[PDB]
Parts: sequence; C-alpha cells; structure tokens
Amino acid sequence: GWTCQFCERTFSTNRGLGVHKRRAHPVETNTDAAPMMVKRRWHGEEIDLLARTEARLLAERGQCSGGDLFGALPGFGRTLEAIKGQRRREPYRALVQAHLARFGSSPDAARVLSELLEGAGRRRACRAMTSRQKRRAEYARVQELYKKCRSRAAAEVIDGACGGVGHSLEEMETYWRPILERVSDAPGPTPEALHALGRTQLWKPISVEEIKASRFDWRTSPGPDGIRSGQWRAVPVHLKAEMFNAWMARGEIPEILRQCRTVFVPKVERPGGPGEYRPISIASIPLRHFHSILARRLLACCPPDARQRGFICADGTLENSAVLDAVLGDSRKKLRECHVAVLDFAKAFDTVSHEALVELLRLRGMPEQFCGYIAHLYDTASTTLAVNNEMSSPVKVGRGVRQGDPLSPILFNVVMDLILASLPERVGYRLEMELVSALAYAYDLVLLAGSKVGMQESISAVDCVGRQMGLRLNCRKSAVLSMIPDGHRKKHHYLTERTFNIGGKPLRQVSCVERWRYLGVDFEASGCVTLEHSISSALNNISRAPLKPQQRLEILRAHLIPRFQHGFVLGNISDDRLRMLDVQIRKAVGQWLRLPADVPKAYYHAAVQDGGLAIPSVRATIPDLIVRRFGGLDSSPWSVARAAAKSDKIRKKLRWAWKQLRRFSRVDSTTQRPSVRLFWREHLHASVDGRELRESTRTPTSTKWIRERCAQITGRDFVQFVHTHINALPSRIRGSRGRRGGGESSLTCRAGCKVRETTAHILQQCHRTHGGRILRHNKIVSFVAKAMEENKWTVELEPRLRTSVGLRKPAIIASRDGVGVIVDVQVVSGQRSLDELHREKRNKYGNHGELVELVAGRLGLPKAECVRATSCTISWRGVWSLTSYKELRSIIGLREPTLQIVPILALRGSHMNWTRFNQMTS
DNA sequence: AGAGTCATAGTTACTCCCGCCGTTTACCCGCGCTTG
DNA sequence: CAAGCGCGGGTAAACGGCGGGAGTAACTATGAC
RNA sequence: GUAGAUCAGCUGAUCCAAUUUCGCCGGCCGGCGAUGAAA
Ligand SMILES: [Zn+2]
Ligand SMILES: [Zn+2]
Repeated sequence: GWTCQFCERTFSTNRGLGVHKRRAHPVETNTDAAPMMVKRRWHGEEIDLLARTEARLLAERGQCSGGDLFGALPGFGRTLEAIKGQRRREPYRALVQAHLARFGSSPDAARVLSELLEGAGRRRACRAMTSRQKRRAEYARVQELYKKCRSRAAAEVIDGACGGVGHSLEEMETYWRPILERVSDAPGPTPEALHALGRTQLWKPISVEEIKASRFDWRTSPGPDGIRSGQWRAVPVHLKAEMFNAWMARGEIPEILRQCRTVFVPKVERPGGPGEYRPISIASIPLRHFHSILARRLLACCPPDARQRGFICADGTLENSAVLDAVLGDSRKKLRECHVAVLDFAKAFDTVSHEALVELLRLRGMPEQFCGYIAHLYDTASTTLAVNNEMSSPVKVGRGVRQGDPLSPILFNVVMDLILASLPERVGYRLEMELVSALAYAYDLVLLAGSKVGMQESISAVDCVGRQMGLRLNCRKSAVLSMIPDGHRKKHHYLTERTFNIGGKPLRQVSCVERWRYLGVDFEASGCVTLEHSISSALNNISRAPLKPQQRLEILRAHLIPRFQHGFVLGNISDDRLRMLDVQIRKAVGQWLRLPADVPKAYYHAAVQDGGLAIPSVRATIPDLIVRRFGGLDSSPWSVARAAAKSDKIRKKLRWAWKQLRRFSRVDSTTQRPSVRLFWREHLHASVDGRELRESTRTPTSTKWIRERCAQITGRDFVQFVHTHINALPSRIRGSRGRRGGGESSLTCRAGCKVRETTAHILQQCHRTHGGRILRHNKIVSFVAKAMEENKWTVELEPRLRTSVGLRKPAIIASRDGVGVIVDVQVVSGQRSLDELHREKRNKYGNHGELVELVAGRLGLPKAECVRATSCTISWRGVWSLTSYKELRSIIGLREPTLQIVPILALRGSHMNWTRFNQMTS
C-alpha cells in the first residue's frame, strides 16, 4: 500500500515510507515539514528587546503603549494585539522597570645599517632601471620555486598548475588599484559604542633577552628591500637591539625599509575572477622582525575578548569548529531555534579607515607614542604591486591594516573587540547553561541567536558599527543558517525564503543540502558530515607535475596529507572510507616508486627511523590526531569550550576515536601515551622482507638518506635504493610467491650455483658478483679513507703484511700523535645481529698480537696499546651497526655528515651488483 | 607471503501516534480625548 | 453632550513543547567461514 | 624531428632525463641580479 511518489518504492508501513522520505528526498520533505507560525512562543530575546525599547520610549516620552511601540518596532513580526497581550505579563513589566532604572544613570651599528640600506637601494635602482617547451619551462620554474619556498611550490602543484595566477597584471591593477587608492570616509565610532566598549609598559626599550626569546621563522622570503634572512641572522643581537632602540627613539623606520611588494594568493583553488585573491603585502625582513617584538608585547599587554579566539595562544580553528558542531548537534537533538550567520568582510584587512584606527587606538589606551608611530607609518606608507614578474606602478594606500605584518592581525583585533562589544548583551545560544553569541577568527565572524528578531538586530548592529569603522560587509559569502523546530511534530526544519537584511540588502538563506566551508572545512546544514576528498585529482596533479620521485613523496608526506587532516579531524569519516583513501595513497606511491603490490603494508607508513617511508597512514593517524586535539577540550580556559566538550556528539566522536587508536597502536613504555609509530614499527620488523631492518631504530643516522639528504641523489638511483632497501628485486624465490608448483628450476640460481636462489645469495654469495663485491668494498674503503685522512690522520691502504699465521689483508691502518687505529670494513647479511658480526670481525684482528706489533712497528710506535681494532660494519641494505657507529664516531673523530653517506655507498654498490648480475645473466 | 567478497548484526537517524499541560492572542468590554 | 476612535483590563480555545511508546531504511563494524 | 632516449603516425605521447625567460658585467663562451606566498 504505502508507496513513495519519487523513488517509486512500496513499503510495508508508513513508518518505512517516512523514514525513506527523510533520506532519499531531503529538500521536498524538509519543505513539507515547515511549521505553521500562528502563535509562536515568546522567546526571551524578544522580551528583552521589547522591554528595552519600551523603557527608552518611556524615558524620552513618559508614557507608552502598543500603538506607539508598533511604530517603534517595524519588523518585530507581532500583531498590535499580541504585543498588548504580552504587555500584561508581570515579569515583563519588571524587566521594563529594571531597564528604566539602568537608563536612569654605536657608529659601527649605524655603519652596517647604512651598508644594508645602500645595498638595498642599489638593488632597487637596478630593478627600476611548443608543448614540449612548455613542459620544460614548467619543470625549470617548479624546480627553482621548490628550491626556495617549499610551501608555494606544494600549493601550486597540488592545486592547479601553469603559473597559478593565470590572470596576468591586467585584471588586477584595474580591479585592485582603485580600491587600494580610495580613501575611506568613515565618520568614526559613536560615543555610545565607546561607552559600551568601556565596560604603559609598551614602548619600553627592547632588551637582548626578550629579542633572543623572540622566535623567528627564518625560512622566509625577503621583501622588495632585497635583504635576505641570512645576513639579518648574521647580525649580532646586541647591535640589533641598538638599532631597534634607535628607531624607537626616532619613532620611525628608514623610508626604503617600509616599501612592500604586494602578492596575490587564491582563497579558492580554482579562482573564477581577480576578486578571489588576498592582496598580501611582504614588508622588509628587518621590519617584520622589529614588529614581531611589538606584536608579542601587545599580545601580552591587552588580551582580546573571551569570544575572540583568533590569533592567540590557542587553536582557534579547532575550538570554533567544535563549538559550531556542538551547537548544531544540540539544536538538532532537542529541536531548539538556532540562527547561525556566517559573516565575512570582503577586502577585510583592506577596508579599515586610518583615522578611525588611530583614534580608536588613542581612546583605547595605548600610549601616545605608539599611536603617533602608527599614524606616521600609515600616513607616508606606499606599496608596489607585482604579479609574476611585473614591477607595476607604485600605489599610495588609502586604507590601512597591512596583511602579512606581525602587528596587523593584532591591531585589527581592536576593531574586532569594538564590534564584539556592540552586540546586545542577551543574544546567543544557551548551550549547556552557557550563553554563546559570537565566534570570531580573524575577520570571519559567526553570529548566533535564538530568535529571528534577535538575529536581525545583531546583524544590523554589526553592520552599523562596521560602517562607522569603515568596514563593508560582503554579500557574496554571508549567509544565515536557520532552524525552526516543529513542536507537536518533533520535526527539525530549515527555512528557505530569505528574510535577513544587511542595510536593506537581503541575505542568502542556506538550505538543508547545501555545503558551505568554514575555516576551510566543509559544513552541511545538518553538521559536518563528510569531506568530498578529491584525492584522486590531487594525486593526478602531483604525479603529472615535473618532479623527481622523492619530490612527489615529500610533498605527499608534508603538504597534501596535512591539508585534508583538518577536513577529516573536524569531519565525520568512517574508517572504511579511511581505508579506501589510504589504499589509494598506497597505490599512487607504488606507481611513483615502481614497487610491486606484495610489499609489506607497514613499509609505507613506518616512521623514518624505523626504516619506513614515513607516508602517514590516514586510517591510524587521523584517530590519533582527533584524540589528541579533543582531549584538552575539557581543560580549555574558555567556558563555552568546556560546555561543548560535554556535548553528546563530541563525546561519541571521542569514544570512537579512542577505540580506533586502541586498535591501531601500542602503549609507549616511557610516556605511556599510545603511539602509532610503535604499531608500524612492530609490523615492519615482523614482516618477512623487513626482518633485516630491525637494527635501523637503534641507529638514527642509518636512514638519513630518506628525508634529509634526498636532494643530493637523482630520481633513478633513489628508486633503485627504495627497490632494494625493502627487497623489491624480483628474484625467482621472490617471484614465486603463490606459484611454487614448479620444479627446482623455479628456485635454483641461473648462474649454476645449484643452491637456493635468494636475493641475499645473488648479492653476496654468487660467484658471478665476485668482482662486484670487490669493487663495492674498494669504493667504500676509498671513501672512508679519504674522509679519515681529511680528519688529520695517516693513511696506508691495504698494508701487505705476512704474519706467522699466514696472509692477512687489513683494510686501513692509521696513526696520529702516537695513537693508531686498525679499521676494517665489510658488509654483512642483515639476518643476524650486526654487533655479533662486528665482534667476530674484530676478534681475528685485535686478538692476535703479533700483527698488532707488526703494524705498530710499521707505523713507528712501539707500544701496542696505541693500536686499536675497529670494524666498519654496514648491512647490505644500508643499515648501520650501533656499536660500530659509536666506536667509529668516538675512538676516531669524524663528523656525522660523512657517516650519513656510507649507507648511500653500500646501497648503490649492492644495486650495482644486482644489475651487473642481471646484465651478465646472458 | 597475502592482501576475501559477502552474510549478518549493530547502529543511527530518523519515523509516527497518542496524550499531557502550558502559552498566546483574536474577541469582548470598558474610559479618555476629539469632533460635530 | 453624544458618537467615534485610540487606549487600555479580562476570557478561552485552539497552538506548541514534550513525555511516552512502537518501529525501520540505510549504512558500518565485526565474527566467522 | 626532440636537451636525450623510447613508443607511435615532419606532428603527437611516456620516461629512471629534463633550469625556461629577461637585464647586466663582460669576452657564439664565462660570471652576476631577477625569475621568492602570508603570520
Ligand atoms: Zn521515494
Ligand atoms: Zn647461484
């Protein structure tokens, strides 16, 4: 009987039909569930607004009633008789009376600075005065870009290609210069707002200790000045402080040091026009360093509002996203009105009046010196614009707040405070007895309210205060999410028809199915459900870009996975989806590295030291990250944060996170905090192929060629290194996994050794690779001999000594200042403990005596104790032996960079042996 | 030295019906100011 | 001074929120084969 | 024909290879600056 009219399914019971409707047909059923609005209950915010307006009207007039109140409130949406009826309530007049009563009220430092200024000025003066070819040019550009500022290259490669900007200088100068030039006409703040907000240590001379404690990310690009971070680092700190104090006294920076070159960055990976970029400014390095100190000082001096959780000593994005999710979940669960309006200010930093800013700083309480410095800096400030390579015409800026400066996000925090103080005192959401009203991150404002009139009043208040400040509200992204519960039917419903106005301009009302992004996280009207995870496209982009395999691996390690880490941590992802995603990652990495499909799982994801590829496993890393980030929510200083942490939704999320992490981790011994690194480590060494890698952990330097020194080796040899390191060479034994139904020809050596053909056998024991082994030994001994000579010693390679026992061939003998060392070199299979092999090699040299005295006499020193036994022992997979490492770095002094390279030689020699075997396979 | 699709249970996000008391406001009833 | 209009008390008859109860379509993990 | 090689039908595509362009100091040859995305 019961049959749907859109999916054409007949269900046994009306319950089935309705539940099917709620999923298969969201929009139409949501419209059907819109409640009638005959006699809506009087929410508290309506009562507060009514009482306040009645009180002010009585104070200015003396008498009031519904007739004039209606005129006072045009958009209240209550009938002239409904208002009169509500007027009869006693607590209402009590609040009216309460509000009425409330209304009843050295030469060298200057020399070096001048040298830097002259160099910058000379640079400024100099500056002012086919498909195959396309791909080659792109390769050159990408390599040069990645060599200098990695983040730029990663963002370009993952997102789009072909220059990125793609819009040239035109379409920017025509679209931005007029805005950057126009002077704002903000009248300033009203005295009412100043009073509402009303609810010295700065400028002191900077000291050496504070600047030293002032951290700096030296991995930064220089500005138009041309002063690179290297020389600035080279300057001693005390002279830095001298110049900083000199500037403090002068209250200004040298003219040329303020000039900045504007650059554009896309808000969206696929910009549709010139207006979707952020015209950031890169000031000179010394100016940024100088302003960081004041940024920290002002951060410590006057903290922002409690609701302000942007650029502070806390993860504002996490708290805001969690709070929004908790609010939405609570509203859905108990069917309570909640209007959430996401607000953004287009040209946010580039729309604030200079005069309003400086005067507000004056009234707020900063010292006159600081306000005057800001005013002077922004009065004569000027900028240059340059996209791609175009020193455009310089521009004089009429609106301040310079994106990229350390002070700008803090100075704008004053305006943020002012506007945050303007919303009505009693509008918000009562989330677990806590009133939450606004969630601010930088400029992105999210206003919450429990009533339509309350939300409209809040919107109008923020609009007018911004207009007074000079800011203008964007209608492109601003939207209002509204949920009206349906009591007597227990149905959640969303409004559709637009009803909110920013200064007469209607807003876009987000429907139920729409997806909108907040802080870069996808949000649905029902809460964070999932991320579309366009990972296939990103992997295709990375694979198609002109990069060597290690470049792609590093990008996937450090820039792609973290980017979607936020979407997944703040989203709701089922571990099956995570497994599919990590399988996709594994397949892509196997393609890039040309590995087969039988390589052990753990190899990809085990951390660098344990010998893995350090490619983060989403399936396990994500639960760990969400547990770590949501554990501290209960202990956050913010009261609303603690209230959210007690929400049912977050509790369930954390429970599932704990279960997953418990399943994919082992408790650490020392810190007792579960770690995923241990899980992959255990799996890798237990694997048949990785069994020989069990010694990597004890020697961190054994694997330095995977991540730090990956730039000194070509792509091809890196791929070969990875192939042999995990034993990916398709030998017959390794080629018969599951196909051992054949005869001995399927397992014997081709060369005729008649023994089992193991990759170790091919690399070490087969006679055909005899000369290969010798040349590998010669190469490694030559390298270590050259380095050890470079460490001020004596060299006599392969001393020909005929001892009583017979003919013995030591690797190298050494002698310095009367002390000599007998160093032996050899490579050994990893199937046995490397240190026992080291001891076995050392016994037959250091425990003979007669050869010890022979080498002592040859070197010319009589005492035998000065001669010591040592063995350079490295497994053919390139894994170090701990005891050998220690003795080599301690008994004889060698810097670690030299020791970092021995595994490279061992690995290259082993693969050369393999390829030689295959070459003379005949 | 391998990388199981598939059967079944658990679950989540809903559904709907019935009934309960509390809440809101369209009528109704006047009084005071204005105009004929 | 009387009729009319705007300003004010009262009433009750439906809305509205929530409790209680009885199911299920569409995923999402494994326990075992 | 490709910086080189390879597979195709002088053109295309893949690679384990692939530093483009402008200005300069200079003698087709050497060196320099740009070709730098926030906190
Ligand atoms: Zn249907
Ligand atoms: Zn053999």
